[PDB]
Amino acid sequence: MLTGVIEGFYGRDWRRDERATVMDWIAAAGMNTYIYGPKDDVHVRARWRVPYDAAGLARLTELRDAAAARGMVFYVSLAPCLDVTYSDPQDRAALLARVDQLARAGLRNLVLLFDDIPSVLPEADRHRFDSFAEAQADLSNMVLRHLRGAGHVVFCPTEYCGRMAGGDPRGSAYLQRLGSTLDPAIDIFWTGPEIVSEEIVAAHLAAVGEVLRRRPVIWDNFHANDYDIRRVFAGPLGGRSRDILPLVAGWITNPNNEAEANFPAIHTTGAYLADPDYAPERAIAAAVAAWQPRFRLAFGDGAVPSDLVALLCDLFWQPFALGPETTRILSALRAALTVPRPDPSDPAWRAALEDLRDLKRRINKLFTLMTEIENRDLFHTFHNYLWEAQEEVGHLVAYCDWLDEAPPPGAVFPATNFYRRGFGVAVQDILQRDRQGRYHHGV
Amino acid sequence: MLTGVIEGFYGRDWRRDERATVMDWIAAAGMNTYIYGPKDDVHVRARWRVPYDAAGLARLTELRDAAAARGMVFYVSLAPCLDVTYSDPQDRAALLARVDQLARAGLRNLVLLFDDIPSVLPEADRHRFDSFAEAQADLSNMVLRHLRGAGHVVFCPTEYCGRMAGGDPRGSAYLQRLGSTLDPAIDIFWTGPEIVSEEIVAAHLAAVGEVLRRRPVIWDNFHANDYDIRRVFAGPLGGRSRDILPLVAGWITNPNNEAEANFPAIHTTGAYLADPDYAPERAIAAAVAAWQPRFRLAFGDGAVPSDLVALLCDLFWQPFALGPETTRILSALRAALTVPRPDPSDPAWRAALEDLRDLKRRINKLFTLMTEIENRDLFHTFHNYLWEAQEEVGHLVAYCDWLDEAPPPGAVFPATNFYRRGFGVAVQDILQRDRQGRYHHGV
Ligand SMILES: [Cl-]
Ligand SMILES: [Cl-]
Repeated sequence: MLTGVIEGFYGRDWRRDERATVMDWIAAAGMNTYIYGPKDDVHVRARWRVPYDAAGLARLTELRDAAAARGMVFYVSLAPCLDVTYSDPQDRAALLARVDQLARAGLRNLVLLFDDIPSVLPEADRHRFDSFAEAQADLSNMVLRHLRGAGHVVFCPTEYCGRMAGGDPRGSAYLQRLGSTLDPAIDIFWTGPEIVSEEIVAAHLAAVGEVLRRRPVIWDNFHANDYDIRRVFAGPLGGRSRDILPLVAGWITNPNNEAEANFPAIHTTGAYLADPDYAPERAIAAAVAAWQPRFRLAFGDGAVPSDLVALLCDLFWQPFALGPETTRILSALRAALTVPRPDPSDPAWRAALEDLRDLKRRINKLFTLMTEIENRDLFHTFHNYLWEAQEEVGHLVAYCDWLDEAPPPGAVFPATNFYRRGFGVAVQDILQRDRQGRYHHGV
Repeated sequence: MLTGVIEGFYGRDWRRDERATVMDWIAAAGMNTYIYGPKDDVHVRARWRVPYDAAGLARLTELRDAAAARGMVFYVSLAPCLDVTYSDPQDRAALLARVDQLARAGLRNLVLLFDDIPSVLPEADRHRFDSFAEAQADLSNMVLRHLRGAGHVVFCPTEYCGRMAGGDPRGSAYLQRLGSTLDPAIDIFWTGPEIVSEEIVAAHLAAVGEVLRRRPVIWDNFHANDYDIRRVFAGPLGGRSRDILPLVAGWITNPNNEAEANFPAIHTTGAYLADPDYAPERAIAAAVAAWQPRFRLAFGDGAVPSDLVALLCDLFWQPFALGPETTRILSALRAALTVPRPDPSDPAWRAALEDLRDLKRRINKLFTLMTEIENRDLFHTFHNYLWEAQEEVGHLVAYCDWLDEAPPPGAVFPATNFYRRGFGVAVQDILQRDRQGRYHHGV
């Protein structure tokens, strides 16, 4: 089974030391694959016809050797999809020359990406190929046949999730033609019913396997989506049962473009793949214990305490869920805010308010400690998210402190995809602002 | 400030390796004192007039040297209270000979215990001393004066908690006389308003200091009471604010007679004494992280996972509280058991029941893993408590599984100090048994 990480994002690519770090994490998680395809690298996609110069090729061979030393197979990406004429001898030759340059260097493991195509097939292709599917498969088979039995090919389809495929993937003309034309030795990426899938279920993957005529390699965007750079997810992998593993040929985690964000994603995904009894809250506890040394404070032996690293995960948990600890604190608050004016002597209101004030104290401590850690990149990764978390809990405690002083009914607080969730969203959910500018809690 | 542990319990005394282990823990917690007084040692109390033989004395000198190497001061106990004639030249001489034997050996730090006395003063004393207080103080001053400025004395009073002193400690004739007769250089132990105090508060300790005419050394029985061997507390120190520390002269933790039970007691007490921001749930998280290596599994590198060590603490938390995680799980169950027949489709009942089944799974895993650890004494310490926890959660899940199958109203489940709390008690609290033998949940 092919398992690991794809470096495929926009923005700065990873430094050599960052790539080493992430590879160590992949190896320790019991995974076995690193795929290289950064948007930073002009050769992968934007100018895919242009072979690497001598130095670039050498950078790739050294990465391979670095992954090999760790027990990992190294793949190189090629994305000849934006402006290819699939039948054109010159374009076919250009793709084969890319493949040949890599293969001769001993880079024989390739990913061919077709996720961004024109609306209509080029009329140079239309009499020879009946579809994009037929065209992409022929071009990819050509690559496979060139490698002469040494090397492996993974294909990223144009329709790579259920919504793009039209719902039921068996209903897609593209996928139907792809499954019957693409050589069986070529693997195919799949992200689930959506680009970022809340759940990936057995029945769904059975349908995918039917139409692809093979089990897919999962390309999981749960922790990161190349086209959503405003989010960080440090919680455990969730929404995928162990019972789907006999239905897949691999598991490739899409990483956050910030290297340091990815520790729990990789650690818990590793646990999911290896352990029959995987349970997300137990897995995240294990990841917090292993992650904590990276939180060493500058100029000392101490580190951010475990309880506060666990809070970091809880606050920035999953795309469709706040972490369990902060969810319960906010839910107990909602349940005491069923009345317009909470009774300050009420035990339930009092309990809910103390756990909120305590949550603010712990966020404030975590925020301050993070500014003081030795690993400055880890600090930068979480700073703005923690800044916003701090401001939001600040506003909510201020609001509830005001309700606790028992204001008159008429007084107002003095100023200064729907499955998706987060701390910021959950706070505003409770503390709303009406058309007049007035904060309230939905009476 | 005098801080650390007193080995004063009944049953087997600690082995040499056990004493070393506990001393390491005391040193790492930033504490500085070890007090030796086991019930096993016939010389301490039962036959207090009898000096040690050569070998016993040497065992004590080696313990001192062992504590010294770790940055700890070693004390020896003497309890000449059960059958002493305070005025008797022979008994005075016998006590001074004990003190002299220890002092000459370089054991100059003594605890004098008066916690178990006759109902009435001996009539040989009654004309010369007006009270037990006056008598005990004279005898203790004598010990102090014998040490000639090198050495320190701590006094355990007959009335050592507020209930024994009659409520307000300033109201006690014994304490009033003790405070004005006992040399000011002698410290005095105090356990709080009760033998095992739920809270120790500032106002209370201000009163104690008034009548004792000195700040007391706290003898805290929070985690263990020599006369309650059916209990284990692996949660954090709670119920004592940092604001009481300027009101005390010391902090001596009473340990569980099982050495391995004491890791979190000592770790969190250390944190309480050192950190202005002490918070019990954060402290217990730190203790779980430091404790976990002791849970290495036999024949391997792995250990019991952190989440399950944390569960061990949560289940066996404090004398007046179940841990927070299990408290919430049981409280959500109570709130869904407000009806005689829970509706199986009800979301609230469903959530409560799944968290209970999950709690059973995790207890079962913890129980089994504990049987497999390398440190067999750690296993023995918790085995019977975990056995009972497992049986109790077993019965409760069985009961709730039966309610989930929606039985008719009339059907019955087929068989097979009030602040105090525990997992077992909390479970029976919910799942009761009426005068006919029928289990129910208080409709
Ligand atoms: Cl810690
Ligand atoms: Cl762990």
